[PDB]
Amino acid sequence: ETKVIYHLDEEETPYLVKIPVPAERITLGDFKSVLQRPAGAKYFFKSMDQDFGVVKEEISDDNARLPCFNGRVVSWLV
Amino acid sequence: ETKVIYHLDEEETPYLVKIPVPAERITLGDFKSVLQRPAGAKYFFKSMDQDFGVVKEEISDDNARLPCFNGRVVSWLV
Amino acid sequence: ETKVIYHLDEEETPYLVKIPVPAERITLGDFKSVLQRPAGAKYFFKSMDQDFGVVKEEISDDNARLPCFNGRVVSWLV
Amino acid sequence: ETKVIYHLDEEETPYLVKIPVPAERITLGDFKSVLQRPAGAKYFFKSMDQDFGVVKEEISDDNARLPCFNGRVVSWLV
Amino acid sequence: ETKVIYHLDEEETPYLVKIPVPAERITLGDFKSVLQRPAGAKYFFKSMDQDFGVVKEEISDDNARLPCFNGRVVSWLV
Amino acid sequence: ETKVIYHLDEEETPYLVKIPVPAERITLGDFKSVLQRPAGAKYFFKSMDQDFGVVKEEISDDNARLPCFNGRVVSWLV
Amino acid sequence: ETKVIYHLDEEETPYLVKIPVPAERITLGDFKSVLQRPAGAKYFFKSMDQDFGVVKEEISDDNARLPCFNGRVVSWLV
Amino acid sequence: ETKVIYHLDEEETPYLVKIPVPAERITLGDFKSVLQRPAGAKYFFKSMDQDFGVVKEEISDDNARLPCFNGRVVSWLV
Amino acid sequence: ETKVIYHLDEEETPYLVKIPVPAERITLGDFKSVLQRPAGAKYFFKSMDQDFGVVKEEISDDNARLPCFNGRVVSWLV
Amino acid sequence: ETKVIYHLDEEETPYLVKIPVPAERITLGDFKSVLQRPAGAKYFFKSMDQDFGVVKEEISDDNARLPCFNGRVVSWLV
Amino acid sequence: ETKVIYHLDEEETPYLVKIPVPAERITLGDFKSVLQRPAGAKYFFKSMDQDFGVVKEEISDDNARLPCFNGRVVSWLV
Amino acid sequence: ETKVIYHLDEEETPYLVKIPVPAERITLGDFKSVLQRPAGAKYFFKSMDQDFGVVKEEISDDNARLPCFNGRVVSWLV
Repeated sequence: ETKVIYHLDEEETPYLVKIPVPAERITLGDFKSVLQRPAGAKYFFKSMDQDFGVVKEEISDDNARLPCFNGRVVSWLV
Repeated sequence: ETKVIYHLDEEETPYLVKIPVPAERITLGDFKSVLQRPAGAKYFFKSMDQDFGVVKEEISDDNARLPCFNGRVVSWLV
Repeated sequence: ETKVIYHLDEEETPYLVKIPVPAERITLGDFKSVLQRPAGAKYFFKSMDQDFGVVKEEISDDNARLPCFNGRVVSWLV
Repeated sequence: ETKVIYHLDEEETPYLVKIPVPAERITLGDFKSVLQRPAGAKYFFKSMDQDFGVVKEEISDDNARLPCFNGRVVSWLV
Repeated sequence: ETKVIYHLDEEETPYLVKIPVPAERITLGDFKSVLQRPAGAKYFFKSMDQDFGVVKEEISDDNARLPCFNGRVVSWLV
Repeated sequence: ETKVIYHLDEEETPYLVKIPVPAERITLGDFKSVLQRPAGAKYFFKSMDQDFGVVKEEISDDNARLPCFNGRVVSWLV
Repeated sequence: ETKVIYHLDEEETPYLVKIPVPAERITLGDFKSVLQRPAGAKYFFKSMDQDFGVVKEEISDDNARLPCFNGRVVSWLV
Repeated sequence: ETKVIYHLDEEETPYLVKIPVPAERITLGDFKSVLQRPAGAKYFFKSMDQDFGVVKEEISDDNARLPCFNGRVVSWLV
Repeated sequence: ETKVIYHLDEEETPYLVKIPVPAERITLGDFKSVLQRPAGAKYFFKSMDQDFGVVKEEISDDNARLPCFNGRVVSWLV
Repeated sequence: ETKVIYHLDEEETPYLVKIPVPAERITLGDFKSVLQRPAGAKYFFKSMDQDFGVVKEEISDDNARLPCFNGRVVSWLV
Repeated sequence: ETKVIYHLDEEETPYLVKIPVPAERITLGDFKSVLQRPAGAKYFFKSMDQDFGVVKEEISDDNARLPCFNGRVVSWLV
Repeated sequence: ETKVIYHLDEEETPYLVKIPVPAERITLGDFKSVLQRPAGAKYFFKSMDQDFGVVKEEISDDNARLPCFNGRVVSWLV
């Protein structure tokens, strides 16, 4: 069970979704299906870059795994 | 007796439902039955996260316990 | 005499009913009888919550008193 | 002479009947006589409330005066 | 002492300021002196009109009085 | 002094503006100079048509007079 | 000991200050003496109004007490 | 595969986009298409100048290559 | 060994200091002894408030313990 | 092609703009158009003075040529 | 051979020092012996933290190794 | 012939010394044989780093070459 916490563009408080798969094969398409967003949103994900530190990488490929930032998938929308 | 408070997407004022069960076994399906919403709504629930603080976690499993935030179930819809 | 003002779902102008009982024993069933609504409506009532402010609490128990919001029972339907 | 305008439930155009009494002692039962409605209708009357503005108060007592909203009794039925 | 409550444009929770004058002769310039708005703001005030009910009237003259809507000056900004 | 009541697109409560000219020569551009709208708005004014009853007519000429409705300029925006 | 949580203008995460006096006699100037703000700031405080619910009331008198909203002095700056 | 780390004007954390082309033919229009920016933004790019050192050169031509600063396209927006 | 990461006023990248005491009994005065700040600075520390989430609480007593936010003392200066 | 390097007031890293005109007719107005600055800024330019060495001369005339300091237009803003 | 680039307090251009030992066992006291600073300075070294990204960590033990951030020991003084 | 422009600690006017060897094999000890500095001074030389831009690298080996920054050996003392 992964608690994928995400945000949106203007709302100040973050959200959370319980995702039924563990944190070794969780992809973008599993997180995208349980949100029911109307159009194509920008799915940023908080990852650790070896050159710049914390980065919010946009993922648009549904086969790409989610970056488990300290075992807690922090995401963003729009 | 639990006084669950829920909002909606666009309306500015919160709601309230008196729920006859106490605050140790209240689930989503008890709250979902007394609302009589037409379609599948996004049932967010204000919960305290150990990493980010106040989060609004979406609950879809009807067996899940509601996260009573300081003894006051704050909720959100749509 | 209590002037319980109520609204409906889509109509922008509010209604009003003169109710012959005073504001210490007025319940849901006294207000529900003089309206002659065809089916089960959502009887919201504007109340003052000490944690979130103004709330529109749904009352479905006919023994429950109506929340006298500053001596003026503001209500909602559907 | 009072030109009481009244509406009905579904039809969009308003009617207009004449009541021979002036606008200080016109009652509900005087207005109820010239309408020849078959059953008990909901006689709403457009009145000015000091807390919410324009309200449509249902009058069911035949001794109650009609609210002269700017000298023009706007009414509603059903 | 007047509890003149004012809103802003996008902020949903309202403010409150105290004025040292009573409610009988409170002007806009007394309310304009405890705010210090950075630009020329639109000072709407909740008033009761005899033809339309609750209106939010714009007051621009600093010597003009404020409408005590039920003994509570409700205002709006921008 | 004219009380030009104007509504907006989605807001339910109407506004009010005191205008320093009388009702005999009040124009749209005089009413437009006191609102300072951010873009070109649709200024629908409540008028009385002799074939269809009450109408909300668009006025775009800034020197065009405003149709009073029983001595009260009712307007609409957007 | 009181936990007087306060926000700032643009900063989204809130602050916290322990104040050595209890909640029964805590004043603004006691809270003002522990921040040492570089200019005259606007000290809004979350209070409960009996007509509008939660309000952020501005307090400027240094001897005026602070509204203990549910035993927690929430505040705002600028 | 190139990981184009970029920033914006006010946000403190950098972003990242995975770009499916390698680092010998990547242009500005390839990076501009996957961002879906609303208007014409200032596309600065971190480059090594032999006279002044690290510079952030604005690129507006879509045929121009991106400066591979140590094999990592660091960029800026607005 | 504690890694007390701390920020400054305008500098966006954070610092880090090692403290020879463990995290269970670390005080402000031990953290204040490895900095040698030129004046009295504001020592905000990231803590978890049970009513508002993450807060930056100011600690001024040198014998007061530091809030181990997820086993990591995050701090701020001035 | 001229690669004009410019700085700003507080940012430590220099910028760069490619300019499609050569270094014999480049003026201030050609450089000012491609920057899209909001207000009137101080456009300093590095030039070699015969009495004081390197100087940053302010140019405000759009007909004035840019001083090609060793074939490299070094500039400054604000 | 290591290129230990370091900065100072007010000087914006960075320095560089060739150190005769490799990057596997380079310590602070080896780097401290080649500068001969006139007083005890703060040796902030750019390191990669797994919870916040890039950090400027302070090293005070002369036998403590230096964090080779991407094979380049970036440092700071005072 | 080389024009090795160099500075001192507090003097803002740079010096210039001629060295009878060309730029291809100019060493520090050849530059050290022209100045005759009264003590062991720090010989920083303006070089181009491929990760940080312009740097002032300290050279202490007398047989080590000097970095020809754009064909002009800019140096520093103490």
